[PDB]
Amino acid sequence: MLPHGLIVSCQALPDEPLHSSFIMSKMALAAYEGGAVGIRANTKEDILAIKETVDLPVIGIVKRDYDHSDVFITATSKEVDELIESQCEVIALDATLQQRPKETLDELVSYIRTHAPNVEIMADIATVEEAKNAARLGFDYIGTTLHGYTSYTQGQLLYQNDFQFLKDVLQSVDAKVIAEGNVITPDMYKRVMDLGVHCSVVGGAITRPKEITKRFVQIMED
Amino acid sequence: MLPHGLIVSCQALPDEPLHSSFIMSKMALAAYEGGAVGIRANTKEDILAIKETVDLPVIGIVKRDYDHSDVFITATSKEVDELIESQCEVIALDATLQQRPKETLDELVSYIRTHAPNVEIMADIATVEEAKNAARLGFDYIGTTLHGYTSYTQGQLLYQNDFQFLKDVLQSVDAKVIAEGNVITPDMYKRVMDLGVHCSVVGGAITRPKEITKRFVQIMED
Ligand SMILES: *[C][C@](*)([N]C(*)(*)(C(*)(*)([O])C(*)(*)([O])C(*)(*)(*)([C]O(*)P([O])(=O)O*)O*)C(*)(*)(*)=O)=O*
Ligand SMILES: *[C][C@](*)([N][C]([C]=O)[C@@](*)([O])C(*)(*)([O])C(*)(*)(O*)[C](*)O(*)P(*)(*)(*)([O])(O*)=O*)=O*
Ligand SMILES: [Cl-]
Ligand SMILES: [Cl-]
Ligand SMILES: [Cl-]
Ligand SMILES: [Cl-]
Repeated sequence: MLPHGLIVSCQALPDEPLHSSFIMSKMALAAYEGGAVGIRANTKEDILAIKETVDLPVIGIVKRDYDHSDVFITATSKEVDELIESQCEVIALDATLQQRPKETLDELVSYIRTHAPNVEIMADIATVEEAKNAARLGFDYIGTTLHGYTSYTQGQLLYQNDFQFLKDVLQSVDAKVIAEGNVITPDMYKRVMDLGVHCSVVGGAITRPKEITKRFVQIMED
Repeated sequence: MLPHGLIVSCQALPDEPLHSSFIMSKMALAAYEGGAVGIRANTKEDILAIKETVDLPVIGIVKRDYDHSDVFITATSKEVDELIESQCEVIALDATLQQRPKETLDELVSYIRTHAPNVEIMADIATVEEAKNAARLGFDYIGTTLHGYTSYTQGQLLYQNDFQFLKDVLQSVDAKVIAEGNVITPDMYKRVMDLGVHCSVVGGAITRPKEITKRFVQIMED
């Protein structure tokens, strides 16, 4: 299971500066040396390289675009199969009811419980009712990952109104909740932990130097 | 010359997981894409790799320990020759009063002016005394890099007492002053720019994921 603490997302998609399974394994080692107690990573090859380098538990995804779908976080059984091969401890997937290329959300959950009974699953959601649906499906973790990143949650950000969206998710499910997406500062990490999340996932504030540089430069442009 | 803005320090010493000229070149590219105006980098190999990746001005150093000296930032003519071969725009050196392994600070300044007359020089200092000595020797930039990192500045940190050390350096020299070392947050960066520094160098807060991770974890331990 994932401990209570800081999970660091070590991702760099194609054309991002640090894109490389090797570089993400070194970002994961850096995060481990700083006190991370889990890693979130994208693709079997990045997961495998990270697991060569740290024993941390890993939340695995495969981000892969499909024609005729807006679902890109572990969209089909093809991505699930790669993640079962990677032997990541947790498989995370988009848990919205948007149109998928192949299997439905219920079919993917069933598929993982059948082909990988020892792996926990994490639901990446954007709404409270998507969080409630994920808890009913038996997800082990429910993450705020897609809040503001679907066409129906545009302009919304996790920290708005003293984390009101997160408070609503925490009130609506008894499953372990993960604060993920837009946990930008240590102050925000402390706030979401004090509100009662199981753990928090921090990517851009630790492992995306372009995004941290932008927050420095932006303080001078206001 | 160095513009007015954010210089990102893209360093990873041999003990650090991200040690690599390739990885530091990608840190510099990310920094460029986020709005950095320059890069600070360590060793000829890293500087050359960065200068093939971005057109930004580079502040070059060679960190190299010597027996019988506490000076480790560009300590001798050996390091200066490596930086002249690098073609970095600015050469930075320890500009403390500490005994060096070979040439004195005054001899190394004369050496650079003779053998690299088109390069600017930057003084890494620890004290107001050392800033005034650097202005005597004609340094183009004077940075606060070593403040708190010498046996005679123990417990001192740039941000203490609302940047009183930086205010004292700014009052004591006409040269271009660089806030470098323990500029940890965009709020600090804005404060030092508001106090009248020419530019600021930020390293650990952008390009050391272990150090950023530690600030997240520490918030929960306090
Ligand atoms: C919306 C989306 N997010 C993915 C990822 O790129 C994010 O970086 C992580 C971590 O969030 P930040 O805001 O801490 O970077 O969720 C999800 O893995 O595609
Ligand atoms: C005192 C010391 N500093 C080095 C100087 O180049 C760098 O490691 C340091 O990262 C750099 O000066 C920027 O400082 P911050 O504190 O932002 O990392 O060895
Ligand atoms: Cl980045
Ligand atoms: Cl800038
Ligand atoms: Cl080279
Ligand atoms: Cl690091």
